[PDB]
Amino acid sequence: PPAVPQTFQVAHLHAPTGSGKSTKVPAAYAAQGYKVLVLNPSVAATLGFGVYMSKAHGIDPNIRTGVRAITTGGPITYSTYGKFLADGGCSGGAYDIIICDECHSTDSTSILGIGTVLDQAETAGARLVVLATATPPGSVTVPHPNIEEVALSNTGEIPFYGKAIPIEVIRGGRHLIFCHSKKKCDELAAKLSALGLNAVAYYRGLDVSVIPTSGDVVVVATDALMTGYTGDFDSVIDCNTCVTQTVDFSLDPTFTIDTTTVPQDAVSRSQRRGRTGRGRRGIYRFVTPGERPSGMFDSSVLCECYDAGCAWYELTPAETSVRLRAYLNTPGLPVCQDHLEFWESVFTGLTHIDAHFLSQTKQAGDNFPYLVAYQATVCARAQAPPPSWDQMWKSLTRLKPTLHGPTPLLYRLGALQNEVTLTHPVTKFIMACMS
Amino acid sequence: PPAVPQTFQVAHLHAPTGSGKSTKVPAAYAAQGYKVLVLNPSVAATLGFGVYMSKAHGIDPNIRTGVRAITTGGPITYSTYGKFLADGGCSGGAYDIIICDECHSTDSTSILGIGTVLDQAETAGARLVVLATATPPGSVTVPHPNIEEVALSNTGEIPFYGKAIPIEVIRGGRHLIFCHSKKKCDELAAKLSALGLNAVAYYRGLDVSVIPTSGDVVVVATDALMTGYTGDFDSVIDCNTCVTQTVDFSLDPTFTIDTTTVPQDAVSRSQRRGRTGRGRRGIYRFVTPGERPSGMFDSSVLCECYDAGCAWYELTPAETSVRLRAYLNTPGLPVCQDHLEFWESVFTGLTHIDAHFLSQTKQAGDNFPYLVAYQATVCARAQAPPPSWDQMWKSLTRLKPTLHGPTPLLYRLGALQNEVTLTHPVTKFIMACMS
Repeated sequence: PPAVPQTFQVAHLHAPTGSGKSTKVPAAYAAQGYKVLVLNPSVAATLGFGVYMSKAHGIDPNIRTGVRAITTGGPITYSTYGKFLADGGCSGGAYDIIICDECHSTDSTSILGIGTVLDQAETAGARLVVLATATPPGSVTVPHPNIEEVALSNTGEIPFYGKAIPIEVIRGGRHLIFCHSKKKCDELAAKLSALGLNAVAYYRGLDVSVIPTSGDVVVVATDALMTGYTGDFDSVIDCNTCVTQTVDFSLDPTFTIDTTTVPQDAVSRSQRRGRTGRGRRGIYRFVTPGERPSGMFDSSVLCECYDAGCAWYELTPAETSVRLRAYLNTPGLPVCQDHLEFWESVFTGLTHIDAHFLSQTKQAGDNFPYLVAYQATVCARAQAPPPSWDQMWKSLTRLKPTLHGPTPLLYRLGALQNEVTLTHPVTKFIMACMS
Repeated sequence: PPAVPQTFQVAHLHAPTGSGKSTKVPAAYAAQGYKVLVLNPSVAATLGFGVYMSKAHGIDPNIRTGVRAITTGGPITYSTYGKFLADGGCSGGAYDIIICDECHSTDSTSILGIGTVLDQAETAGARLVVLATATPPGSVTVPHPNIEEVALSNTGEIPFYGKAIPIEVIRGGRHLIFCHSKKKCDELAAKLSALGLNAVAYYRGLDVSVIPTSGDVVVVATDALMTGYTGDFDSVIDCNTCVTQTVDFSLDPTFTIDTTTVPQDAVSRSQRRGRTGRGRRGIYRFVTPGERPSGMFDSSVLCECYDAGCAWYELTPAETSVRLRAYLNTPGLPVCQDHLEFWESVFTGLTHIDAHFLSQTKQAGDNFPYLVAYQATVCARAQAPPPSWDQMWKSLTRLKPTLHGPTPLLYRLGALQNEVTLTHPVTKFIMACMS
């Protein structure tokens, strides 16, 4: 375990999940006289750390999540990145060590949360910052000893993502097919069922009950099937793609943030293939050979950080920018395009949001409550209608009649159905930010 | 992979389960021109090998189990040890290589099946015999990176096998306690439930449904909980014992074969502890520190081999003895006391069994159909009653009224309730065999 410098250092730590990096390492530091803060992306994990420490080691840590903060007075504190951020980052002289667990995490809260530690830790009196992860950036899918990988060809009856699955390969036994969209699943399952196979689609919503615990079955699922479920699969056929939130600078008039099918990750190909080979030999068929390493993320994620600093943490775009610059400036972490100045300038021209609309979108929990609450604000002041009436724009429901005219489009979040103008003063500010 | 000698050799092979030792190794041998026979203890595994080979490699092996034998003409044949034995062992010039998979298996059929290959393989024209296993004899439980081991003390409220479980350690979260007997489970669960915990007993019979997939729960199970079930356990408390079939030369009048609680195995302690530490850090509490290595078996298992040669395979005790002597004479396999001459002599004096009683016990599928069918034979001829009326002695049901007198005890298989004599001519033959 990295030693505490006399001044301040940023160390990396790569160890398996559950091997002690988030419990026993911190317990040893404490035994040394240090006050330790361990940050993690999930509340279940965090809560889980507190259960282990006190029953295996007799240590009752302070546990801080967005629901409650539990303080016992222990020199170790487990917190969520979001709670950490909500708590305003580093508090002078509180900790000597700060372990940023799952530092490879590409969700906005982890990124901003880590950029924050990096930026504020030394000033706060911290002598050591640990970047702990079991999935280092740039990781690739490596060969698996219990699994045979066979490339799908164009030879097969069932067509599948440009390639084809020969029927004999799935008629008989328990197989799992990974489709990128719930509709694809519905389409393939009905196609296989039609052909004579026991085929069931699965995704977010249904219950695992839908999968027979035994008997030949051909599951056609999305990543909604937790890698923990798994029911004796002789093979796994992967489409090798997934849908992700992406930003497009489409100049229509500004940028677009939507969900798009993108080539899969080393972490995705490994997790999907990982459902075979347990207890016996498995088979993995794919459409394309691995290519994308882990640890890369979309600029739209940077947009999410500014939105979150604006909507939840009381940070001006410049403050967010410094926190994020510290992250982008620390090596060994996931990477993205350097779009800081751009997103900063944008959020900067988004003045005078309606705090009632903002308070509304936050509470609903959907993505980009700021950008959503801000398009609504612009819509109301112009008695214009929202881009559409998707539940995304429901903060503007109580006034649909009041609203008429084209929509004054600032940017495109998801799909638009109403007519639109691109002359609003703010649409132009952002257009001017574009590039 | 071991190379085929010009004459004949016995090689060992230690590789993980599913790593290719039972599929890809054989596929390479075949590609070399060899005819390969792969023997395995389970029909599911065997059938499983045939599914993999043909869908991953295009090889349709001959698959032989006790239900049916499927022949395609492939140079690879997967068979069960029992079917192999039923088939009469090695057939001259059939195979060049014979892989005895799961060679560490201590069930009678595996042992006799392997002793048979060893004894007959070279004569049959086989140039190589492979002893493949992923659990080599003498194996010990090694430290686990994701699991913390904490020894139970005498301090705790809940008493447990001479030691004690402190309640705080299991009140809250998901725990699993391994009890050695279904009644122990019933007793502890009711004890914990009484104390205020969500505690459910589990064993052979009930349905896993009885375990809540979520919520604090304290499962008190026996090894009936397949290591595949596992439902997010923060800890595992192991009693460190198990019940096993053992022979006792109790001289009352002869020997006794019963189920008895014996210190656990390295394979048992590893499998039980293995239910924590998945996806996170686990805790394992035990009553005693590991001690018994894998690969040792009871002499009663040798009795089972003679019984099986007598009841199923048409082998005289001397023939069984030579097959078993080959096994006991090959190093790198599980071990037992050298009790060959003893069990041979015994089964040797068991002449003229009633083939109707024998045919009856075989069909029922219980243990020692020969020894059971032989005590019955002795009982009927003496119009005496069976040791008891446990379903064990049901071949003698259709005549309970006809039967009266003390039971003429040859040996004790399980429990006896009827009165008994020890003067029968065969009881004495066996007494004379004793030592």
